[PDB]
Amino acid sequence: MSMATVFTKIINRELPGRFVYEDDDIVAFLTIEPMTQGHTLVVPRAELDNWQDIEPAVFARVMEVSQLIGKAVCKAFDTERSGLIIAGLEVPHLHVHVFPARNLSDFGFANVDRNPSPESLDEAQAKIKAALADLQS
Amino acid sequence: MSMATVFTKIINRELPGRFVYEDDDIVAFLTIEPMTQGHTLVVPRAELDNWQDIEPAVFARVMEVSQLIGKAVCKAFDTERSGLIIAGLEVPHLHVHVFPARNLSDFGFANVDRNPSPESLDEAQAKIKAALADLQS
Repeated sequence: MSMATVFTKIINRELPGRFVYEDDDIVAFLTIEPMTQGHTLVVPRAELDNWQDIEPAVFARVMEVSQLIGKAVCKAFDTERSGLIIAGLEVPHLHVHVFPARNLSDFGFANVDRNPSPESLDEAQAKIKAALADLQS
Repeated sequence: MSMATVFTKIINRELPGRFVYEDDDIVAFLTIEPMTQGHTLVVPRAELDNWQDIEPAVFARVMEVSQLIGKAVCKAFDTERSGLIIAGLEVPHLHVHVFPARNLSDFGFANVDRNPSPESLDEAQAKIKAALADLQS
């Protein structure tokens, strides 16, 4: 089960995922390898890749939803700042990493939690959904 | 000298900087602590911070220039992918990190080039500016 395989099964709902947001064009769900608790992936529903080469308006939409998720994770986990990363070296489907940021070491793929507890993910999901409801009202 | 002080000196041309792009609203220049050669900072001229709170249209403009820079560093350094990071924990002025990316270990702050050679900066500036000329034609 490579990361790309699990990722595609989540977006296709063949494997369970912890979603926090969905649009006609964009979904967002918790990663199972979080850099910090609340680490969310913002994902176009269509298969896209190579962020810098994507149509500007399409990328703008993804980054705008990413802003909403960034506000939500800051509110949910009481942080002043949210980190944002685009890498794409593990999964060739565009996805924006958005997470509460506290330490410079939070930005780094080597330090991810490869085995987050189920309650920690449940709580991240519930807190982000609660913050989004506040922000979208 | 703090990273914030050095950043403000570079943007105000009080330290020599390797600028690669400017328009009426945004500049881009090589960081002097690069994660990889060609690591560029995309920066609004206005005093803005906290990417997730920026007016959506203003952020979209920063993101569009970030895409242009991402195209340019991939071409200039012959890498398939560009990394993109927004952190903000060291400098409280919005700036987007855009850099050619070959390995997950490139991402983050554990191993930056803290005194890069002038030759490496000059060559990166040259190659990025040459790539930009074709891209925006």
